Amino acid sequence: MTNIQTQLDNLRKTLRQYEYEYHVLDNPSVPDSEYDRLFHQLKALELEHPEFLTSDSPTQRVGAKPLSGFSQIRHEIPMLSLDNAFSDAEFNAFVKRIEDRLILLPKPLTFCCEPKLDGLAVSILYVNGELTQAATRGDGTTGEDITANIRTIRNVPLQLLTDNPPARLEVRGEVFMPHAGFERLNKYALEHNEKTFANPRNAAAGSLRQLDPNITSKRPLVLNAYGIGIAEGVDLPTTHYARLQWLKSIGIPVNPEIRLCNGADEVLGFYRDIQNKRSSLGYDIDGTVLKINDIALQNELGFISKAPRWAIAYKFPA
Amino acid sequence: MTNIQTQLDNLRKTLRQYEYEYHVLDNPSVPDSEYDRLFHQLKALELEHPEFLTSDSPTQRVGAKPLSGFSQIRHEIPMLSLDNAFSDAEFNAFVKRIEDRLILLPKPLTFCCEPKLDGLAVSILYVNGELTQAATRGDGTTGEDITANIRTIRNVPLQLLTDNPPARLEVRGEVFMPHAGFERLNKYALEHNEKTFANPRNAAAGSLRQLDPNITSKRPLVLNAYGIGIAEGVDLPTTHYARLQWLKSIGIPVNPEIRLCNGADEVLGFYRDIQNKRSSLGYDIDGTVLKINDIALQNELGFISKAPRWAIAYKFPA
Ligand SMILES: Cc1ccc(Cn2cc(C(N)=O)ccc2=O)c(C)c1
Ligand SMILES: Cc1ccc(Cn2cc(C(N)=O)ccc2=O)c(C)c1
Ligand SMILES: O=C(O)c1ccc2cccc(O)c2n1
Ligand SMILES: O=C(O)c1ccc2cccc(O)c2n1
Repeated sequence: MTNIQTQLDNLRKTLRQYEYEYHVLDNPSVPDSEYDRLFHQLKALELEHPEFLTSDSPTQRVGAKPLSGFSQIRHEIPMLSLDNAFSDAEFNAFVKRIEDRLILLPKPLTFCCEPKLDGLAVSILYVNGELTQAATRGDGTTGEDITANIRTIRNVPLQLLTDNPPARLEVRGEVFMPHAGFERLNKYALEHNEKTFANPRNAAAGSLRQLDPNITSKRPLVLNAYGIGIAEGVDLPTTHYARLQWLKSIGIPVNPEIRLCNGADEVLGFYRDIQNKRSSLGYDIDGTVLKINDIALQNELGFISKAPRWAIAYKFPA
Repeated sequence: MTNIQTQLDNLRKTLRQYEYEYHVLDNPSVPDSEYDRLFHQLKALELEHPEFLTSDSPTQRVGAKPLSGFSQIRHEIPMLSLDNAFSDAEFNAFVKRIEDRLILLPKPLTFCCEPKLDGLAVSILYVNGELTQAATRGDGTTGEDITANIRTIRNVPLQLLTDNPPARLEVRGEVFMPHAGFERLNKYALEHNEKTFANPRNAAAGSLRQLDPNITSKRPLVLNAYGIGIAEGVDLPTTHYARLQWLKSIGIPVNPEIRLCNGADEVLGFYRDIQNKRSSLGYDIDGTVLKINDIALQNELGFISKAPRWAIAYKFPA
């Protein structure tokens, strides 16, 4: 044991907890200045005692050397797309089809509802709580390794906040740029005679394809987690909402507008609520994502492979 | 000009036409014996004058040498899967969803309805009317080259029956084994102390994975064409039924139980009709395939990529 190793451990623990409170809870317990006091105290100590420098320390987000080219990653579990709807009648027809397709339709039929963000789909791997890899969705089967870029995102934890993390946990989410950050960036680009971005989605997409992590770090990107891929060494909750609440309780940023709605008319109320809140969110959204909440019902319903919307095979009963 | 070249041309033309009448029209104009008289007259002449032997002649279906291994083919256009339904209520919900998803719902809403065969999905390429390649569906993106096996199928034309064939035409269909053929095969297998097949689908699947075309030829396989992939140098009809009628008019076998039905209640009548005819078809079917008939409406509706059935993105209108 040494005093300096204990001082580093305590600084890192404290700093990870303040990041959680600021980014995930939106209720920091100390001012920004106090966080910064400790952050550069940790950075200086680590540089004066490099023997105790760790790769997942809060001061190690930015890789000092720009990359040459992104490697390709094949997803262990593929990243699927979502079916879409454009009207209440269409959504009602979607629910009516699930209602008769299910063996036993429960009363109520609960949905986990969230805003649909206008961002870049990513997959982030934590091995025994530590961030080791991150990838773009790409075509859903193969993507680009953007680990160094993802590590610069301030609300992305380099270490899960739990003493017993899963053996492996793959978090899926969307990287986006909030309005305030997007406006700030364009004022900086114009003030420094550089090109501007047409919209927040283009700015986020451009920031994630930078080969220099130092540029990505200056871009105000935010992750919002909406799913889980691989999950080894853990008993995931049996509802989709409980799984998102579990991600949040271990340090992962999740959207705070997520709700549970019983039946189509409540789900339609949420859609109109979110539609009315658009002017006040501070980030771009394209719609709402409505999912069956009960996990056993999702498994029972399953997936639809790449198929035309204009054909259907009405099979005979045995 | 030579007498023997004219005699070969006339024999081939005649034999291709009798094959069309026997296999596609199910109305042969001559007895089986007359067809055979000409078939082995052509075979003998070709062997006595090998200078005039053509690769697409009716006597050239079976490659004399067994293959070593099937090469892999990547489909230019991917082979999609079908969404499925299991009840009238579910089918009605599927139509109601298309009804509101369409910009302009016509009156009537016509469907091209067919039996769903229990067979092996294949893709067959004709280049300037001649059969050059055939492939298994495989995963929908890549399959196995089964050209030599497909060439042995009696109802598959080696040459399209048209003086102006498309530059390239890819026919999509299912290879199956009718009941009478399946029963015959198992009596032969049992009489020759060999293994039997559990059902016609397993027998068809086993026959198409034979590396020896000589074995496939002894297996009574039938093609039924249900679609078109590549179609260059042709103006395909603007309805799905007209496209199937066009395939049939150029020599391609198409199922004769295909009908047009206006609206869901007529489509449901077809399903019950086919369900009642099952006992009398002479081949296995699993259900019915119901497609929007108008091609512009199919294009408007489009496809659904690999997605969960339990989620939907209700997007906001602009
Ligand atoms: C100078 C400075 C320091 C920190 C921050 C924001 N912030 C604050 C905390 C905090 N309050 O616990 C935690 C993490 C974080 O990133 C800004 C914008 C500027
Ligand atoms: C001996 C023999 C010859 C032909 C056939 C069947 N068949 C008949 C014709 C025909 N009638 O024009 C055309 C093609 C064909 O394959 C069988 C089963 C047996
Ligand atoms: O497979 C999924 O659950 C899935 C796939 C794609 C998505 C895109 C946006 C939001 C989601 O919840 C998504 N969820
Ligand atoms: O993409 C298609 O049209 C398609 C795809 C797969 C099929 C399987 C059986 C019958 C069909 O008409 C099929 N059609």
